[PDB]
Amino acid sequence: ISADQVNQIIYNLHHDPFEILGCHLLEEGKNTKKWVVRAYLPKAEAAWVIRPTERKEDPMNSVHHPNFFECIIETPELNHYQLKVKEGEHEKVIYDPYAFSSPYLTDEDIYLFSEGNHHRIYEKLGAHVGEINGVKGVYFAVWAPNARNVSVIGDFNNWDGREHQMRKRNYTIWELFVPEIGSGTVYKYEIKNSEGHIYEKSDPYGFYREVRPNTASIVVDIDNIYQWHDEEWLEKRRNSDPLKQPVSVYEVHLGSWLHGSSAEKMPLLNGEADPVIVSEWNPGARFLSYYELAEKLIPYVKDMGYTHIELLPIAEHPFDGSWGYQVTGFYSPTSRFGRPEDFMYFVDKCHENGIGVILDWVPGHFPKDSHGLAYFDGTHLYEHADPRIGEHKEWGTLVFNYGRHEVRNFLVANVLFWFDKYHVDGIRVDAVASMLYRNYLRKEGEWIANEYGGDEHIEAVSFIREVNTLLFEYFPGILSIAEESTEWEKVSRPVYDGGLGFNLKWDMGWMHDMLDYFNIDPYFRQYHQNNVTFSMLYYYNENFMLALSHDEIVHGKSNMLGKMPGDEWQKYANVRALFTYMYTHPGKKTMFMSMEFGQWSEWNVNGDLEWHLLQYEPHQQLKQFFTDLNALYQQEPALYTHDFEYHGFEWIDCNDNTHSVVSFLRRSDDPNDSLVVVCNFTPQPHSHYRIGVPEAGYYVELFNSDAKQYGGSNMGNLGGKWADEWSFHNKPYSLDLCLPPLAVLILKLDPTKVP
Ligand SMILES: OC[C@H]1O[C@H](O[C@H]2[C@H](O)[C@@H](O)[C@@H](O[C@H]3[C@H](O)[C@@H](O)[C@@H](O[C@H]4[C@H](O)[C@@H](O)[C@@H](O[C@H]5[C@H](O)[C@@H](O)[C@@H](O[C@H]6[C@H](O)[C@@H](O)[C@@H](O[C@H]7[C@H](O)[C@@H](O)[C@@H](O)O[C@@H]7CO)O[C@@H]6CO)O[C@@H]5CO)O[C@@H]4CO)O[C@@H]3CO)O[C@@H]2CO)[C@H](O)[C@@H](O)[C@@H]1O
Ligand SMILES: OC[C@H]1O[C@H](O[C@H]2[C@H](O)[C@@H](O)[C@@H](O[C@H]3[C@H](O)[C@@H](O)[C@@H](O[C@H]4[C@H](O)[C@@H](O)[C@@H](O)O[C@@H]4CO)O[C@@H]3CO)O[C@@H]2CO)[C@H](O)[C@@H](O)[C@@H]1O
Ligand SMILES: OC[C@H]1O[C@H](O[C@H]2[C@H](O)[C@@H](O)[C@@H](O[C@H]3[C@H](O)[C@@H](O)[C@@H](O[C@H]4[C@H](O)[C@@H](O)[C@@H](O)O[C@@H]4CO)O[C@@H]3CO)O[C@@H]2CO)[C@H](O)[C@@H](O)[C@@H]1O
Ligand SMILES: OC[C@H]1O[C@H](O[C@H]2[C@H](O)[C@@H](O)[C@@H](O[C@H]3[C@H](O)[C@@H](O)[C@@H](O[C@H]4[C@H](O)[C@@H](O)[C@@H](O)O[C@@H]4CO)O[C@@H]3CO)O[C@@H]2CO)[C@H](O)[C@@H](O)[C@@H]1O
Ligand SMILES: OC[C@H]1O[C@H](O[C@H]2[C@H](O)[C@@H](O)[C@@H](O[C@H]3[C@H](O)[C@@H](O)[C@@H](O)O[C@@H]3CO)O[C@@H]2CO)[C@H](O)[C@@H](O)[C@@H]1O
Ligand SMILES: OC[C@H]1O[C@H](O[C@H]2[C@H](O)[C@@H](O)[C@@H](O[C@H]3[C@H](O)[C@@H](O)[C@@H](O)O[C@@H]3CO)O[C@@H]2CO)[C@H](O)[C@@H](O)[C@@H]1O
Ligand SMILES: [Mg+2]
Repeated sequence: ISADQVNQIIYNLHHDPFEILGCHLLEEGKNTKKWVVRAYLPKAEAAWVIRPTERKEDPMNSVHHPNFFECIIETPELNHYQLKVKEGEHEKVIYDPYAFSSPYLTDEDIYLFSEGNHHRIYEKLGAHVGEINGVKGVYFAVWAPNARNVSVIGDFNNWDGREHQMRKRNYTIWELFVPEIGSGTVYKYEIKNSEGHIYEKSDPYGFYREVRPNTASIVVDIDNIYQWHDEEWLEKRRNSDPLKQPVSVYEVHLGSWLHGSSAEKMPLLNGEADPVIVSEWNPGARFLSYYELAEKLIPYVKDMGYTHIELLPIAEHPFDGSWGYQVTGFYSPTSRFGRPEDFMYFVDKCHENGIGVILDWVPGHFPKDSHGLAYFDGTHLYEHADPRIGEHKEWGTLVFNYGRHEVRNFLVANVLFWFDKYHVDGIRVDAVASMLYRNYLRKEGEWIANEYGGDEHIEAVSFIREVNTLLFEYFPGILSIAEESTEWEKVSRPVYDGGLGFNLKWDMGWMHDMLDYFNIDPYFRQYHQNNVTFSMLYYYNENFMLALSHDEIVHGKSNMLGKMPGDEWQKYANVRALFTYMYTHPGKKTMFMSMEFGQWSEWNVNGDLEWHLLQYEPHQQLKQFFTDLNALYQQEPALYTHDFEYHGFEWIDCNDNTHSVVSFLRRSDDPNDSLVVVCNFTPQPHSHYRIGVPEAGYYVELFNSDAKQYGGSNMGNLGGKWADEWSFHNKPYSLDLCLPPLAVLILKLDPTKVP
């Protein structure tokens, strides 16, 4: 380009910067094409064009001005890129602000979508504020290839669509531009199918929705409602390996953590809305907004010391009792708790306080509700038409057709959507088996095999691989967590090694061993020592997340205290011993709200947590316990650097089943960070109990779950102990310990202590 064209951009004289900025074709070769990307990045010294799906990166060069950049790239198609922008010591990675010159669908958009490869389809499908023919308005577009007609109905035409009939393009997508309406417009699509029957649909790609049970979509100007402050958090995430960090997750259902009074409005970020009553049976209570949750949940979690919050599904969902797992509005955060900008604020505030956000994401099915995706255009559009692969009959839901390109694209782009517009740090996918198996909860004769005669749902496996491949490429450093309950291999290994591509998997076997173990009367635990140690046999086949989740404190399973045998003191002691063991055992950590303060009753999604219990000392002490355990977790590298390497763990001894005692080492990069952990899983203390240790010195008591400030009886080693030169458990040195009752000790050699 010429210096005069550059100067016209720099001094804001240019008539249309899209002519020059963004991506433009320079020429066609035989097998490839040559493109230029340009950007004006005031305050950037350097920049790069990332092609994350091709694994390439190209530097940009300054041209005529130090902040005007150009990059020439040869490739057949330049559809998927990002800009990396360096301003002083900081980098950010963004989509090109000049990627799309128009609000309407181009031929390229339609072609990529038809192939299932439009990573940003939600920039053009749904409803967006823009300008067409010189007039400001909203562009609507919806995929519905077998509809006979579609119209936009809404507040602006009194729900009569006759003069807002949409125009069909390439036999596949309906569009319409409506002048002079803007954000806040309430609308649906009125679809006529092949039979002539008329229905009303929420926008599949809608960005906001009325409060359940109403279902009209609402137009949002999603790039102009919130200003973020988390560049530094995002840069740090992109540059780190989250597998080598502490990850302690507080799992939360937003609708039932804490309620407010329905006698007042719900405050929002600079505004307010009517209260959303939690149910007709409990009309005095309302949900808290995302804004109120940012003000109360976030400091509560920060002060507990968790590194992440994991949310049960916040995509829009019509029925409270699904807990979120039956979604019909995939592209909108639930209006139960306010507006999209309120949830953006929530995320931004987590990031400011050093907390990541993991979303439960539900690509596995969707319910039949008629406002939603079902039978969308009068055909089996989103769901497979054959109920043997297209319905989960036991659940009453429909299963997406993962092999259909536009359906795959709906979901692939959806996962990217949450990382792009809402800045989240990970996803967790529930019930992955339900997607992977063609015979899932289906009896003989009621499913069919894949094309090779197997049970593998080939299209689902392929979809899942694509999700994880693209997620990590576009947003490196995130968490992608699977719960998969049948022994499928390599769930949390790279797609290039034959894996499904997650980086963490819930260790469901471990959860069952532990909760079955601690439920057994302590005298009988000697017959079940294997529960304590079995999971370390297959542990290195995946990267495990140790999760004690919501699903384990409902439906008559009891909350944590209630699972435990004995009197009140022993119930608390068992909870502390179990969780000290969970936090010292290899793997990342997840626990669910209410577990951290000893709620007696099961989680009940129609009320909120029993916060009044925190008036009383026992509950306060257990909460302090978790507060201190989380701090210890972040402070001791051997609890997190080598979770997934042999070096990070070794049993010292586990043959004392008779006393239900086990002991082990944790290690990190530095040998002086090594820990010794000793567990006593009966209420019988032991007085001069020897444990081998690998070196001489003074082993400081870092943590003792029987300390009185945790509710314990206060037995212990008085702060530490000198090792003896007394071979034991095949080790040259040994500690002669007091083992407190129903308790775990964590010890660390201080090699600078003087004898
Ligand atoms: O994560 C929470 C928290 O955990 C740790 O802190 C805990 C401790 O783990 C826990 O034991 C306790 O320690 C407090 C203690 O309560 C305070 O009284 C004080 O301890 C004093 C002690 O009072 C002084 O006497 C002095 O101790 C001498 C001791 O008098 C002397 O006899 C000898 O002891 C040896 C003893 O003779 C042996 O028989 C044996 O003793 C065993 C018994 O065999 C056993 O049957 C059972 O009853 O317990 C005895 C204790 O092991 O071995 C003894 C060697 O240990 O030598 C000692 C050497 O001093 O000194 C200390 C002053 O240090 O302070 C301690 C330390 O705080 O409560 C705390 C908190 O609840 C962790 O330290 C902390 O960081 C964490 O926050
Ligand atoms: O109006 C003229 C034509 O209309 C009719 O064809 C329709 C079908 O009824 C629609 O359902 C649709 O079909 C698309 C489909 O939507 C799309 O996903 C893609 O299908 C792929 C699939 O994703 C992939 O997994 C694999 O199985 O291959 C499939 C076939 O390519 O493409 C379909 C075909 O276009 O759209 C058309 C057009 O509206 C009518 O049946 C035609 O005979 C008629 O000419
Ligand atoms: O000198 C004090 C004693 O030190 C050691 O006693 C231990 C027990 O061995 C441990 O099991 C534990 O005791 C728990 C006990 O397991 C539990 O059931 C509960 O018992 C209380 C009960 O809550 C209370 O309401 C009332 O019934 O009295 C019971 C007191 O026994 O709580 C106990 C702890 O408070 O810890 C103690 C103290 O460390 C040692 O083994 C004893 O020989 C010694 O006497
Ligand atoms: O009470 C007086 C005695 O107390 C002390 O003995 C303790 C040990 O210090 C503890 O380590 C433990 O002993 C365990 C041992 O740790 C464990 O490995 C297992 O020992 C098996 C062994 O693994 C196996 O190879 C084989 O050789 O048999 C061993 C004996 O069965 O189980 C042991 C406990 O049964 O607990 C004892 C107390 O029971 C002190 O050291 C004693 O000298 C003292 O008399
Ligand atoms: O104050 C007027 C009115 O506002 C609210 O009703 C709105 C609905 O919540 C909203 O869904 C929409 O209803 C349309 C349906 O979505 C559509 O499928 C079809 O059946 O037409 C409806 C419009 O007639 O609009 C209504 C009206 O704004 C509030 O909930 C009402 O009770 C209230 O009276
Ligand atoms: O080096 C082999 C192995 O050593 C350690 O594994 C021990 C287990 O952790 C422990 O549970 C036990 O395994 C037995 C099971 O408990 C039982 O249910 C059944 O399947 O038999 C198992 C056969 O041993 O003992 C093993 C072997 O010591 C360590 O934890 C591993 O990481 C390590 O690879
Ligand atoms: Mg309540």
